[PDB]
Amino acid sequence: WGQPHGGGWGQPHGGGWGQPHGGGWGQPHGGGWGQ
Repeated sequence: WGQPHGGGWGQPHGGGWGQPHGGGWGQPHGGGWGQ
């Protein structure tokens, strides 16, 4: 198992954390960005 002992573990507090909400963030969508 992996249930919390006091209050959650690695789950978000106000909606995700460092993950994309629509698809991505800084990563390239078609081909690179400003590298």
